[PDB]
Order: sequence, then C-alpha cells, then structure tokens
Amino acid sequence: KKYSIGLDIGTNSVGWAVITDEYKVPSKKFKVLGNTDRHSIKKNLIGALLFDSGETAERTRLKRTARRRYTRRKNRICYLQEIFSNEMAKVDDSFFHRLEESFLVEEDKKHERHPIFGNIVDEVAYHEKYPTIYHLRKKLVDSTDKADLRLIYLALAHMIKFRGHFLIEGDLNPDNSDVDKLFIQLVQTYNQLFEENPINASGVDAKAILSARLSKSRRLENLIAQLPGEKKNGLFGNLIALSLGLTPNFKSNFDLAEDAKLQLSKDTYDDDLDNLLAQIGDQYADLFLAAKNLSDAILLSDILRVNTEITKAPLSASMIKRYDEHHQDLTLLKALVRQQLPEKYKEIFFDQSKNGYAGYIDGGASQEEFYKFIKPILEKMDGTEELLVKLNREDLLRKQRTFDNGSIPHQIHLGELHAILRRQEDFYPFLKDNREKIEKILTFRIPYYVGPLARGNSRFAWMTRKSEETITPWNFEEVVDKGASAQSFIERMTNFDKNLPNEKVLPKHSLLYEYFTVYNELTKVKYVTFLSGEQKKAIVDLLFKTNRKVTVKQLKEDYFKKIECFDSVEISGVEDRFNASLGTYHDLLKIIKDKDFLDNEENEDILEDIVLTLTLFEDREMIEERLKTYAHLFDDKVMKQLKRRRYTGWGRLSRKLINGIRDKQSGKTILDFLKSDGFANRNFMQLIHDDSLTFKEDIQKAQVSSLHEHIANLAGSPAIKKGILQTVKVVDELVKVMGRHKPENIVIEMQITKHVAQILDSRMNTKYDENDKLIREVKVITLKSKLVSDFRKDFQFYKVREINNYHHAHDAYLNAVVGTALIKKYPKLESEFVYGIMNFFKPLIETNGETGEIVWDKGRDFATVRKVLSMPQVNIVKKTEVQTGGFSKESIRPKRNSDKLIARKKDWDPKKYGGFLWPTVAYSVLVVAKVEKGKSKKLKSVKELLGITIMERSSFEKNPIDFLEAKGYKEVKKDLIIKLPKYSLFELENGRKRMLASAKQLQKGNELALPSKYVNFLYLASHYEKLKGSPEDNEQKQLFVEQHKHYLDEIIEQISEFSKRVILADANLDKVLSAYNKHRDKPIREQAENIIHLFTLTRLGAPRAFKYFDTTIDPKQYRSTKEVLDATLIHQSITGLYETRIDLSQLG
RNA sequence: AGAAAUACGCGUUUUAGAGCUAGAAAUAGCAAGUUAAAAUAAGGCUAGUCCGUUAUCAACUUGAAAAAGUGGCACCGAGUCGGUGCUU
DNA sequence: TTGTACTGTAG
DNA sequence: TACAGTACAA
Repeated sequence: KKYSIGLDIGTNSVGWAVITDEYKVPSKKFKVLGNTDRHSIKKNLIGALLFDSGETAERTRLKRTARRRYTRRKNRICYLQEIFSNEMAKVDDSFFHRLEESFLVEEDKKHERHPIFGNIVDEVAYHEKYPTIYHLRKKLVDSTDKADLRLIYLALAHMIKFRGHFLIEGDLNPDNSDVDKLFIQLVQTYNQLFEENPINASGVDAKAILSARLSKSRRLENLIAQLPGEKKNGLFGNLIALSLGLTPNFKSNFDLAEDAKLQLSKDTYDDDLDNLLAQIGDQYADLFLAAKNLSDAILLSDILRVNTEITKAPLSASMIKRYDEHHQDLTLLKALVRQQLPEKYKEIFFDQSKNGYAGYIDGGASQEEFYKFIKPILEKMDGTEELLVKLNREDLLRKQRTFDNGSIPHQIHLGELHAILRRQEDFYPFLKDNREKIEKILTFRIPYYVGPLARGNSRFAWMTRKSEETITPWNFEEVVDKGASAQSFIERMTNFDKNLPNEKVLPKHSLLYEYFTVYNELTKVKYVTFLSGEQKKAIVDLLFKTNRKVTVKQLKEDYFKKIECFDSVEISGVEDRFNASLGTYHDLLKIIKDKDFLDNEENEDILEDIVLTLTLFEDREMIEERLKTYAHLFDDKVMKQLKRRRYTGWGRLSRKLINGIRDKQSGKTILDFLKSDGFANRNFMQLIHDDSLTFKEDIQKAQVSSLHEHIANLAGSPAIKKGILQTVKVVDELVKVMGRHKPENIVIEMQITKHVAQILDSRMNTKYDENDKLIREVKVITLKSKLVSDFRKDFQFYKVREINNYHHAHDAYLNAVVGTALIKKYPKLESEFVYGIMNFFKPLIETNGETGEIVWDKGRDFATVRKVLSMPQVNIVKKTEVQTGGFSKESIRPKRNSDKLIARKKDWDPKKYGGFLWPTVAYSVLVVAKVEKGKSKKLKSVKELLGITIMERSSFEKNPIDFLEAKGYKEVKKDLIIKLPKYSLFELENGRKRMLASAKQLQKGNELALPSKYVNFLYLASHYEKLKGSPEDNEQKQLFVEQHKHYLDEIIEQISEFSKRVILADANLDKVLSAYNKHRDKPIREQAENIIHLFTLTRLGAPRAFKYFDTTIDPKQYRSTKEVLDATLIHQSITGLYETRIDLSQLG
C-alpha cells in the first residue's frame, strides 16, 4: 500500500526508484503494445533516465549578434550605393552589378569578369598603379585633380565597411591616444590602489621606450631598467608585459595554485580575466582595462609609423610603407635563399603546404607559424642580421589585413573619409550635398539602450517609435523615442534579488551596497586589549571615509593609540587588511570635492540615482540627459568629469533588504542591526537565519509571486533546469503507474537553494483547509549527498562510474532508504528535513523510541538492500532527442567534384563554389518504396533509413511525400513512415540492443549487470593507500583484496562473455585477452585501474578508445544500420516501464 | 544564478589582379605573391536596418493546435527479467 | 557497383 | 563523435 519514491537529480541523469515500507522494490507485469508477440513484460520499479546536457544560450546569442552585424554592414553598403547610384548610372551603368556578381564564375557571370572597369587593360593599369586599396586611399586624400567616381566609391566603401572601433568617444586627442598620457593614467590608478609603497614615474618618456622600433621583450627590460624599484617579474612589469603582449603570469603575484595566463590578442580574453578577478577581487579591473587601453595605444602607435609626419593621411601612408618594406624584404630573401642555400627554395616559395612564404600567402599559415618556420632558416643562413631583427620585433613581411587592425579607432577612417569628401567636394555636387550623410553612415552606432530596430516582431527588441517610417542613420534622432526606449531598457536589463523578488537590485558600486559590505566585513571583528556602535562609527568616519585601503597596522596605529589610548591591541576578526572598501564614495569625493554633501543622509537617493545612471548607460547622450536635472547642485567643472566616469556590474541584494523591512520587536533593519547589536554582534546571513527575528518570516511570505507554463518562468542553471523538469515528469509517470496513489514521502538529493522541493510540494499537495494552510499528503524530504556517500562507504555498498549506469538508480534507491529511515526514526526532525545523525545505523535492532514501531534491523534489511544492489534488471532509458542547432560544420571547403558538398546558396553550385560538409541529422525516417535501379530499369522494393538533416527538416515536415519523391523513392507507402530520433532503441537476437545515433551510425545499448561482490572487490582493489580511514580497516581491505585474486580472472571471463554476446567486437576481444595474459604479473594497482578502464568496451553509448597498461585499443565502430530494418523497435516512456514494441520485419 | 542590448578585427570560399621560356609531354627552369568584391548558417514573411543554432519532444486515440485520455493484483525466484495462482 | 576498415576533420 | 576520404573485398 504505502510507498516512497527516491530521486537523484544530476546534470545528465535522473535516477528514480520506488520502495515499499519494507525497503523492497516492487515488480509488476507491464502491458506492452505493438504488433509483436509479447503482450506483457515483467519490469522492476527502479531505473534511471539518461539525457544530453542542456546548453546555454551563449553561443546562440553570439551567432545572433554576428548575424545582426553582417546585416547592418550590408545595409551601410546599400545606403552608400543608394547615394552614389543616380550619378554612377551616368558614368558606368553596370558597376554595382559587377561588384554584386564578382563572386560568380565567368560562365555564371552576365557581365565582364573584371569588376572595377570591365576591360582588362584598365584593370591591369589599376592594379599596377594601386597594388593595394591603401594606395588609392592615400592618393585620394593627397590629390587635388578630378578622380574617377568608381575609385572614390571603392575607397569610401572600403572604409565604411571596415570602419574600425568605437571604444574611444569624442574626437581623437593626445589625452586618450598618446601613449604617455594613458601610461600616466595607469600609474595613477596603480598608485590609487596601492597607496602604500607608491611607484612614481615623472621624468620617464614612455613614447621613447614603448613606441621604439625594437623587440618587445627588450623593450620590457629597458622600461624595467628605467624603474629601479621594480623588476620584470613584478606586478608592474607583468602589467607592462600584457600591455605589450608577452602573455605573462599573475600566479606569482598572488600565490595562486593554478597558472594565470592572460593575453589581450587571444580570441577570448574576458573569461580567464573573469576567473582571475574572481580570485583576487574586482578592484584591479581598473588596472587591467587601463593596461588594455595602453595596449590599444601602443598598437595604434606601431601601425602608424608615419605619425612623425603630418603631410599625409597616417594609416594609408603607413600601410603603403609596410607594403614597400614587404617588397624590398621579400626580394632580398628570395635572392639570398636562391644564392646562399639553393636547396629548399622550392620548399619555401613553391610548395604552399609547409608554412613557407607560399604557405604564408597561398596557404593557411599565420604570421607566427611563418616566423617559426623561417627563423631556423635565417639562423642557419648568413647575412640575415638586418632581416632577422625584424622577425624578432614581428615586423618581417607583414600583411595589410592582420589581427593588429582591431586597435584602429573609427576616427582615423572618419578623417580619411572627410579628407576625400573635401578634396572632391567641388568636382561632384552630390558629394557636397551628401557629405554629412556619408559621415553619418560611417559614424552612426545604434545605442546599447535602443537595441534591435524592430516593429513588434522581435522577442528581443523593446524600442518604442515616435513615428511609422523606415529608420536610417540620417533620421534616427527624430524617429525613436529615446526616453521611452531608455525607460524600457531600464525595466528589462535590471536583475531582481533572489532572497526577495520583484525588487530592483542595487548596483554593485552603490553607496549603500559598499556600506553594507564594509559593515558586514567589520562587525565580525574582535579586539583584545566585539565592537560597539560608536566604535564602529568612529572607525568608519576616521579610516574608511579617508582612505580606500585600510590595513590592521593603520587601524591599530591610528585609532586605538590615537583615540582610545590603547597601546597594545590584538585583532582576530581581520587578518591583514579590509577587502571591501568605499571606492565609490572616494571616487565621488575626488570628483565633486564637497565632502559634507556626501555625509548628508538626505542626499542618499540623489547619489543613488546618479550611480544608477552611470551603471546602466554607457553612451554620452542619455547619461547627459539623465543628470542634466542635477545641474543646479553643482557646475560644469564637475559635470564634464562625472559625465565620463562609468561603472559596470550589479550587486546581489536590493535596497528593500538593506534599509527596507523592519523588525517588529526591535524596530531595526538589517543595516540598523549592523550599526549596533549589543555585545554579541551578528552578521547578515546570521540575521536571516535567526528564527527569533521576524526577518525570515518576512522573507518567506514574500517569496511567492499548465505544467510548461509553470516552467516557463523558472530560474536557475540551464543544465539542471532540464534535470528538474525531467524529474517532475518521472514523478508524475510513477504516480500514474501505481494506480494514481500518491507516495507517503519523496527523497530529493543535494545549504543549496532547492526550489525543486518547492515545485514537487506544490504539485503533490493541492489541498488545504480553513485552519490548515496546507495538508501534508506528500512529504518532500531533502537529503544531502554526504550522508548517502558515507552510508555507501561504511557498510561496503560501494559504487563506480565505469561499469554501468546502474549507479544512478542505486543512488536513488539509497536516497529513498536513508530518507525513509531518517524520517521514521526521528519524527521530531521532520520540520528539519521536510520542506516547509548517522550513528543509529551502526542495539542490533533499532526502534522508534517514542513508539514501538520498528524502524531498522541490522538483519534482513541489510540482505534486502544487498539484493537490490545486486539486482540485474534496471530500467535504463536514454532520452530520444531530435537534434537541433547548426545544420552543418561552419568550415567552408574548397571546390570539388563530389556531390556530398552542401550548397552555400541556392544558385551556388558546390561543384564550382565549394560549400559546407558534415551535416547534422535532426532525425531519421523509415521509408519503404521502389527505387529505379539498373540500366535495364525495373522497380525493386527496398526498406531503408534516410537521414533528414536540420536544414531539410522544415521542407520534410511541410509535405513528406514529394520530398521523398525528389530523392528517388516512388510508390511510397505513407502510413508506414516512422520518425526515428537519435538514441532510438532497437532489439535484435540474443537480447542485443543497438541505439540509433544517426541514419548510418549505431551505438551500444546493452548493460553489463555485474554482481555486487565483484564491484566491491574492484573498488577495493583501487584506492590501495588513499582511504584515509583507520589502520585496522585499511589492513582489513588489504587482506580482503589479496586473497581473492581469482576474481579478476572471473571478471575478464565475464567481459569475454558479455562482449561476445552483444558487442560483437572479436578482434578487440583477442587484443584485450592477449594484453591481459601478457600483463598478468603486474600488481593490483595498475591492473585494477586498467580493468576499470576496460569497461569502456562494454559501456553503453558511442564506442570510445580506451587504453590498457601500454596498448591502446581503437574503437569498433558500427557504421552500418542495415541490421535494424528487421529488428524490434522499442518505444520507451520516460521511465521505460510502458513500452510499445514494433517488429519492423513485418513491414515491407 | 540565468537572460539581454552595441561594435571591431581576423579567418574560410569563388572570382579579378593577362604569368614567361623550353616544350610532341607526362612536365622542367624562371618570374610573381601583401589587395579587393561578394557570402558568412540554406533562407522566412507580418517586409523589419526584423527573425532563423537556447528551451521543449516515447507510442496510440481525440483535438487546427493548445491540451486531455489510454496499460490488474499477490507469491516464489533471477543474467537484463522468468514462472505460478486469483481477477474481469 | 556495393560494403567495410583505417585515418583524418572539426570557427 | 558522427561524418569524410582513401583503399581494398566481393
């Protein structure tokens, strides 16, 4: 009658088991549908559901963003062509069409093959006169004669398309571009953080060292030699190193156990920086982005070598000079190789595969790979001294389109564009009429607070229009309602506090947030000669509001000796210094310099609105609008300074916590308790946890604000959200199985915010009374994994991950057993364990104590649990998933005559244009039909699977019949079409099971049910000297493992039986048997660890390459789905108890 | 603890950038190389400077869909579950 | 002309 | 880890 369900929720697995009050798993005869002979199967109420991990939105957001960038870039080109078209049509009628169709082959091209002029002589003349685009750009800047209109378009389109970055706001000035200025800014912020032992740099000339044409490392050592107090391995040297790009290490600076690689030029630098500042705190982030902008300045200086001259456009002239140096160096290298080392000349300049110059240009070799190939050649060669030093400084044979161009601000391209539009202004009137239009095309950037320029059909947009017309950069300022868009931006990008929802979160740079973290840091301090309120106020007013960094030595020298007259004070609450600080307070104090205004409690809301404004917005305009209200408090000299300061990040707590709700008896908020708490000071989470105060009850009553509609608003990690949803479906189906009877109690695995117990309690308990707020029909019991792991450890019920996935179901059943025993043994800890200690397991018969009911015997319950742990039939279910995502791999392969290449566009034949490969199959489809085979055409019937990929999924689901007819299948029987997703289960002879991984790939789907004594012996054979228990238990397991050495031979016999039954890998079987026989005399450690990896051959899933002692066994791949056309297809529910077996041999 | 807004620079693919000489040639010697256009998930319709890789999904019967419904129990055993006995 | 085996590939 | 490319058995 009464029964319990245990669960074990994981990221990739959900275990489940049904127990009775006698700790026995029931077994029932389940009905099975389908056309098969079987009508009822005996199955057990224990099993596990296995599924792929849920992915985060991150990659999808990245591709979405990149796709938006591509669309907006193409729209910029469309705007420029729309400007040029009316005049260009009189000069060249088919110029834009030739640019559009330049991709196509000459056969598919309606116009001439030459894009720019359409005549070969003029094209050759163009490429002789301007070998790069930068030559044309520099001429158009530096020529006063009338130029061709199409060349002007090419230059303007080139710098509008590749327009550089927007990181520097306003005009370009030496205050944020000249390397000395941001170097002084870096030393100022470094001294601001490290107030103690400052580093001074006044007589140094940073443009002399950092902009010098020398090697990077020697520049680092020269700069260190200019600073006697520092070393190259020091923190300042490390900062200068990653400003230069040497990939330095921060582990030595902070005694980190793990290495601390950081590089700005890496493909993704934000992530390792994020972990690094998670380890050391966020105060240093000012120093890191100061180093990043110093790197931007250094790179911008080195690519602009013609910065010494104001006689030309800098970028174009420098790039021309780079081309000239590349040419005159390449000809020298060619001659010197051809004369002084004639062998391997063809390997360098002809081969185009071995990272030579031909591999540098015509192959896929980077700059540093080419350098690493050529530096040994130059070292063996002679006369290369002047050439090798360029490679040492990475200035040898550089290209014009490299990764270093990401430092170029958009102001340089804007200046070149303005110079061209002013040099050609009088010659073309439509350039004079549209100069501001073209400059607005280049310089317009959609604000962060506007987002997608949609019209209600976007999940992501929030922008509110003031008119209904097309948005262009020219009329953006008079169409979008910036106030309403900014307000909606505020309402959407804010997070909400987890402890108290519906509440606006404070910024992490908020003033009261810094007050909270300072006070929570400071109230847990004890001094020996706990603080009182006046002492805390004096310390904060004297030290925290005077310097950012407060150490123990400053506090004992400046407060107790100066004010309290205490000579010797011992402090134990804080070790060396106070990690939290009033950074925002001192920043604003530096800005306005009106300190008593900051000390007034009436100004808390206005200052909080100011910091909220700079936390939300990054662009200048709405920042200016939002605090233009406060211009009558103080004047422009501070306005122009606080309009440029920006904050980033958000806190975890809301204002309604800190100085919000109030205690009924004490009359004090959280922060009011942090002001004074009597003798025994108590912390924030201690104030929450204390049940005497009404704070906890106020938190819990305000916590509350179809099944899928109830999931559609949930919060938490995306990987475990899948686990909660699947465990809800599993619990629902298990209730459905046993005659709709609800369990007596449900045990949930784990301090951890288990909202899953709240969900299950809400779904099971749906009844209430006028006096009882909720009836506890089902008691969701929450247990920690420490208890069950200890229970496995001490009573010899061990487990491994490598043998089979029975450990999930075994864990779930053990959770159920320990939870039921715990609630039944101590009923008074029910409120402790049910939402809303080990020693009794080890008298030989235990009782309830208050009642005569028997809760645990050390007799037949141990035999029952050992039988269940040794019980072979466990319902392991792999969730059948329709594959979604990108329909192919993103690499674009060259042209070939294969028909397997996927077309990159509708009109682009992949035989001539290349295309993608490796498509992803969403699901497979069983078809029976007739296929026209043979030269003498007859109709042969055939039954075979066909893979429907993600790209053809929609075209298949609109109308399958003509989609199958387009593939050659005719006379298709429509009713026999069976959709087969991934991990579809098939059963063959001798109980052999195969899981459908694709249309042409199978997987192992059988389970090795190894007995419990063998798994105990295999666990005990491993971990030979790392139990860390007691010496007597240690030696107990040593003799236990040594006198049963025949168990390994019995176990390998078990593998040789099981893999001969269902795996059918005979060659690998002979390899493992030979390697076991010839490595039989090795000790138990290596033998045990390698037989633990030996189960990879028989593990369910894809065949993976395991390894023995020395030999490595290649996997046996099942690249043939021909055997499942006559197998028995199994349709398993989420628990696998209900099945529908379809015999495919009776079809077709 | 998730989710979202704005941009950059690469990279890949095809084409354009006239290759020369000896050549019956399968080819050999020499010269040259740095750039640009276009696409960057096929595409979709409410046609927006929007959307298209996250989440969700065993089978069958109703239902456009949403969604709802469909599968006896006890005992003895265990190689992926089997057997025995009542019941409609 | 159709299946298997081994190695390489993948923003 | 499924798919691609090349190399053999019939």
